[PDB]
Amino acid sequence: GTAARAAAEETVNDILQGAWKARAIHVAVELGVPELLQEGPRTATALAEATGAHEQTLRRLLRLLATVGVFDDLGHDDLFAQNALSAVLLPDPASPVATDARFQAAPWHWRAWEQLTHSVRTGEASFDVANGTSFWQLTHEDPKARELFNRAMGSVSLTEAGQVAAAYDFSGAATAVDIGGGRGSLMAAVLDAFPGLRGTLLERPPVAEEARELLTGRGLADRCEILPGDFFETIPDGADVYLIKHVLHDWDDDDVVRILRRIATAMKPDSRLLVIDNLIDERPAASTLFVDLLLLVLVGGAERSESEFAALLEKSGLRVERSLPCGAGPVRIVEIRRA
Amino acid sequence: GTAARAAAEETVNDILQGAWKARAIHVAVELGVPELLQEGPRTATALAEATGAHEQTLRRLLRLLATVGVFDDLGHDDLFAQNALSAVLLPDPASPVATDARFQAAPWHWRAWEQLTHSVRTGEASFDVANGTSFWQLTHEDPKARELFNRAMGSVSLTEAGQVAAAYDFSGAATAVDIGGGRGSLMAAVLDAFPGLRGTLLERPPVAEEARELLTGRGLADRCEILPGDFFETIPDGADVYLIKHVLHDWDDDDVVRILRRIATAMKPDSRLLVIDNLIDERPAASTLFVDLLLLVLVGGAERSESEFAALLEKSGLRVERSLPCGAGPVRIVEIRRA
Amino acid sequence: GTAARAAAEETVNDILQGAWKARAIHVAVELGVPELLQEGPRTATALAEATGAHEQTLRRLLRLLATVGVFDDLGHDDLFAQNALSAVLLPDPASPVATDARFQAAPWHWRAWEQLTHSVRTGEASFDVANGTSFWQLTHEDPKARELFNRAMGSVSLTEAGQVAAAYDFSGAATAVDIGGGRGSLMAAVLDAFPGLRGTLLERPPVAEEARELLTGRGLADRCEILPGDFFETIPDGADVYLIKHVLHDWDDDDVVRILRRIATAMKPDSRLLVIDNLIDERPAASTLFVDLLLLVLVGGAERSESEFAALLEKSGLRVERSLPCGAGPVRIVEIRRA
Amino acid sequence: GTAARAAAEETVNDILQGAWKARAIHVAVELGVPELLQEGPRTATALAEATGAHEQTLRRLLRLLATVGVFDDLGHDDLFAQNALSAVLLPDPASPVATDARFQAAPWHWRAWEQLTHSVRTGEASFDVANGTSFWQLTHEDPKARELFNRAMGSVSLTEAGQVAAAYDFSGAATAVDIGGGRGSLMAAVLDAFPGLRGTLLERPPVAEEARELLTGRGLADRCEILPGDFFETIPDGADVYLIKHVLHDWDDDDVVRILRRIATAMKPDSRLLVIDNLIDERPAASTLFVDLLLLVLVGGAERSESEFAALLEKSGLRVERSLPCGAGPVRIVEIRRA
Ligand SMILES: Nc1ncnc2c1ncn2[C@@H]1O[C@H](CSCC[C@H](N)C(=O)O)[C@@H](O)[C@H]1O
Ligand SMILES: Nc1ncnc2c1ncn2[C@@H]1O[C@H](CSCC[C@H](N)C(=O)O)[C@@H](O)[C@H]1O
Ligand SMILES: Nc1ncnc2c1ncn2[C@@H]1O[C@H](CSCC[C@H](N)C(=O)O)[C@@H](O)[C@H]1O
Ligand SMILES: Nc1ncnc2c1ncn2[C@@H]1O[C@H](CSCC[C@H](N)C(=O)O)[C@@H](O)[C@H]1O
Ligand SMILES: [Ca+2]
Ligand SMILES: [Ca+2]
Ligand SMILES: [Ca+2]
Ligand SMILES: [Ca+2]
Repeated sequence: GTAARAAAEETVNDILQGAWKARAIHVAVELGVPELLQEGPRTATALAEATGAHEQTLRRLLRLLATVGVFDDLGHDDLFAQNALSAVLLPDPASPVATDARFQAAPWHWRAWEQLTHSVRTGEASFDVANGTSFWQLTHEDPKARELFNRAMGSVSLTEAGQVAAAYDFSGAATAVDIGGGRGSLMAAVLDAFPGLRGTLLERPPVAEEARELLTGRGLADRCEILPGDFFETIPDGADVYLIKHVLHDWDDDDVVRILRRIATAMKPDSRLLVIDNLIDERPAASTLFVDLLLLVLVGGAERSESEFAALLEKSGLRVERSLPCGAGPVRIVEIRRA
Repeated sequence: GTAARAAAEETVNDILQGAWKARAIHVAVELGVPELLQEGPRTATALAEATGAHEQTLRRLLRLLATVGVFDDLGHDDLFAQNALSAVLLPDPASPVATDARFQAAPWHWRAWEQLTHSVRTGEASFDVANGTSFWQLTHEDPKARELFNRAMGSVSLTEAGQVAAAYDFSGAATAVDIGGGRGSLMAAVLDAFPGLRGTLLERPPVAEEARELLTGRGLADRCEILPGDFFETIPDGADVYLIKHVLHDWDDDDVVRILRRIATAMKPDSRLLVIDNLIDERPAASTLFVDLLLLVLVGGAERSESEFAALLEKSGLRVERSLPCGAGPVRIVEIRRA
Repeated sequence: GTAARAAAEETVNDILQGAWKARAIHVAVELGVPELLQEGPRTATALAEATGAHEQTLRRLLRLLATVGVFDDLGHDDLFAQNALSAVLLPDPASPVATDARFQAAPWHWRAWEQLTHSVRTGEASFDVANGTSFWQLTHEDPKARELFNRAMGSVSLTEAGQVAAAYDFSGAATAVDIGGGRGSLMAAVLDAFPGLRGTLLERPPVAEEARELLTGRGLADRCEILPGDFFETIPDGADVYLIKHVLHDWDDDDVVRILRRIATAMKPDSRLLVIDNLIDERPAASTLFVDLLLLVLVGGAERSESEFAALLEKSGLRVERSLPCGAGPVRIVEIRRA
Repeated sequence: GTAARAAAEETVNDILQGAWKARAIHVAVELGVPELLQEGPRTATALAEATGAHEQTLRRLLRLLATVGVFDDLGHDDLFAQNALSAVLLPDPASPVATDARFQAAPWHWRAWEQLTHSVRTGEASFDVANGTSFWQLTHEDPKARELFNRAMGSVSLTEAGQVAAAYDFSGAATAVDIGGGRGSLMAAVLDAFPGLRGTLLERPPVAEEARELLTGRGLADRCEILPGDFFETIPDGADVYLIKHVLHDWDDDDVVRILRRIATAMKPDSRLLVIDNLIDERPAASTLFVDLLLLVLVGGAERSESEFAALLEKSGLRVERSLPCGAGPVRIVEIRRA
């Protein structure tokens, strides 16, 4: 009765305090604490001097983090040490969690969440009202913002890329086009896995240059054309396979139909389109739904079920051939042809 | 091996997503969803209309919350129901979690956390740099912020008031003064329990009048004077007992000493001071340390151990006599005499 | 005859070119190439940009290393990949070979070998002639040089430490002294394994502070005295056990006797000295003789046999009681008493 | 995996110790050990006295060298003996390996390698940075250095001279000019095989005189003019055939173009230029690339493919007429005419 109510109150309070737990991690990565603990334990004093932090306050922060499992408090000599949890925060372009922590550390990321109520009232991004500009405009104009986002997306993509290349038989295709392909890890993985294939990566001009760097340094520049462009205006015509991964979930129904219709126009009767995205099924995991809420906040996007995609595909002159599993999580490969 | 790293990564990712879980609760309380579920389940459609939310977006929010245990998703007819965790969020001035959730929903609250890095770099409140005004100034100028705060503090105080009145033998005291006594629940509980006692409450003018309401409404108006204003001016000489609850932890060391020295000069030789606040001991709970960090963010304050308070008292002409338990959290009553 | 001579000439020419093969590895490791290849093959161009190398020249270097089995030259698209031998060079504080390669990369290390002829003509170290200063003096003044030495030594001494602690029973000793104990890895392992024991670490002042940091971090600061000093002047008096590991092989016969004689006079009749070092016989492995030659080059030292040590100990008024195995290597423990 | 990693580590360590193995050979030839073992086995004691070495240390060196196959350690009575590998180290102006070993023994040769990293960072020779002077300048000013170099070059040249003379038809020519012809073995071999031919040898002054001695001794003094000169300045014009062997690989692209323009200017329209050098083709031998790296370290040069030479020749008004094999190895004769 009373004890049950008190337990519920404590459970909910832990949820509220969870916001501060996350922010403490953001500050630890922003300051570079985990990187400073790779060669044994260090004192709060020493960590404060190296990071430019206020000593007493960094000590409070580190005590708190250790209390919730991040870093170990050695309990003597003012020492703190790396542990299993703090270790996953080490900067690494291949780590989703490490890149995401640094992405989320940005004030404009946190501020979009400040205005979550706006998104819940509109179905639109809160990013604009919070930050005075859109997520796409910020990442277009601001190289630091672009870098934080592209790293966080890029780490996720590196993992998925190998999975896609292993889950779909591209052996029949001579040409592939990756629409909004980010830094190009998906195209790189598929090209590596299918030596006869050639590709084109289409991206926003600044991002396209980053993809050029990744693809060139991996020895793939002579097999992949880089196309700076806008997928609302341009889709290269007549390729065997088109790929679009974690793009459509950024866009509302109208904008998805715009994209799909332009893709449909570019497709040959024998062409295939692979929509590669998070699919909502009957019992989505909490994590899948958290990412759905992030899409809402940043760009007014949303995850969709296969039937929701199928409806939009129909309005675009396309139809689902089949859907294939792709590694762990909600990601699926939806193979699509012209109707 | 790599199975351990995977678990470490999921654990940290859950921490990051916890910020969003907190914000979803903030939005649910801002919109007033819990109070609409008191007469049986309701559809997301009806809840959205009642609250001014976008139907599909509120549905997403509620779906997410239910997957993490807050509200029940019935799984048919768009229905959601109250559950043990959501019931905790019902508007009720006696509920610490409900009032705190609604306080945290305010954009200036979340925005203080946006600039946590500033606090870690400086030892000073991030609230001021985030919001362009101090917490105290904001609660002076904006009656909505004032109300959110006074409710959040008043709910906690309601629980504490009876515990204090029962832990400390006030018999033999003729006069008591509560310094910054909020809405007066502490003063009310002590007066109830000790009919001989006459009281004086000091507070900023707006909440002083709120205290007058509470005390009057409880038939104690004749036994307690209300002195609105800065307590530095209003602190009466010659009272038998002075009380100060959840005030000193709002202030840095030097400001605490300023307050203590001011109280000392007002105390008769046989008077007692009760500092009632959260004490850090050798085994502080995570939730205790989270509140310490919140104090830094909002007002530049901090929680202290007994010996830390003892050092400040000894800069102020005061001495610890006894330290009494109060409830089952970190609250203690520190009984103090003039040196 | 003609063919056999040609084969002999090729074998010797391969030996000569082997010097350049070594240096090429030194440069690859100094530049950090192997680290850059952990995520798959990359172009010489991209590797050059990332390392600050001249593109054409790094390509030459990698192409050459690949022809002798270090890294793989993919033979297309300017790509190079990690292979079994290059992976050995990854920066790992636990790797003897990787840390040694970085140590040998130093110009002052290579320069000592420049004057090998001097050592063969005189029996003295070539390091001093070539570098204009001794190895000890350089590592005392140059913290960057000392750090390279530290990492190379540490990679092994950390494993040796646990081995000694498990191989000799210190259960009966109250006090131990590690003479020239490095950063204190040995002392730490022994103190961990023998809770009743107290220690003293004697080291050159700069190193003593390094040991302080290590032992403090291991929670042993209360159980081990740090003594900055010079073992040619000072040996702490009256300890139960003295340890001297990989020190004596740094010194010529007359210096060994000087050290041993100060140890003898500090010893109680029941004290024991443990000399822990490579004990050779009259037909060692090539690698062991290579290390003996390095001792000559760097510090004018040499590996010795038990008999040679015994001879020197007897000259110092010390007596070998017996010797013991530890580490399944050339490394043994010689247990010694006052004669 | 466990065994494989240890195998790799040992292999890499062996590569590292290979530098010391090479230096040990350098010392043995510098001291003149091999020439003392041609009349039977000798003790280290006798070898040390004969060579001015420290007895104990030479014994260390010889025992080490024998364990890796150079000299035989008889394993009794302190005796050592010549073996197949040490025999090729005997002083012989006609032996490439013996003369190269003694050239490499020089401290300034080894020191160029000390600064390999500089070359890899800049594309420039490390010799100058390491030795405070250029290779050409040192060999101009230091008669000992000049002799070591000229002997090492001259032994290789003796082996090649007969090959060139027998691989190209000099019948139609009346005059020949060897540009940077070293000690004249090439010119000598060509004059021998072609009685009607008259030669001019262009070399640095000190070198020119050594050429004079060789050609005089061969009875060709009246058939070959000796021309002290600088091929950046002076090329005798009007000769039928110009020869340039192992010179162009000493120079960078711009400097090769300078030399080529000089030669082009000097050639008659029906003249031929023979560039005789190591050619890089598909899948070059390791030893070929080792020499390429040595060129960089010593003089800032490089080995080239025929296509690379063709590019430079084209920039210089010259054209490849045909390429001919020359002996066994990477050496080829590139026959060239005016464009
Ligand atoms: N109008 C437009 N034209 C082309 N690309 C666009 C675009 N608007 C957004 N994008 C790109 O859409 C991408 C969505 S993030 C997904 C990136 C990549 N396919 C991956 O899976 O990792 C971003 O890289 C962004 O640059
Ligand atoms: N200068 C000042 N004079 C009077 N009151 C002040 C003050 N500065 C802050 N306060 C009051 O200090 C309080 C801190 S919150 C604690 C309130 C109350 N003692 C309780 O335990 O519930 C606020 O109500 C605020 O109004
Ligand atoms: N005169 C002197 N007095 C004290 N220590 C000295 C010294 N000269 C050299 N040393 C120390 O002798 C050590 C040799 S290396 C061996 C270190 C350690 N015992 C281990 O086994 O890893 C170095 O740490 C160096 O600092
Ligand atoms: N500026 C210059 N003028 C003339 N000769 C030069 C020169 N710079 C270097 N050399 C010569 O170029 C030669 C390169 S070594 C090759 C020598 C000879 N052709 C052979 O094959 O054996 C050296 O003998 C050196 O003396
Ligand atoms: Ca070979
Ligand atoms: Ca290719
Ligand atoms: Ca000596
Ligand atoms: Ca042996």
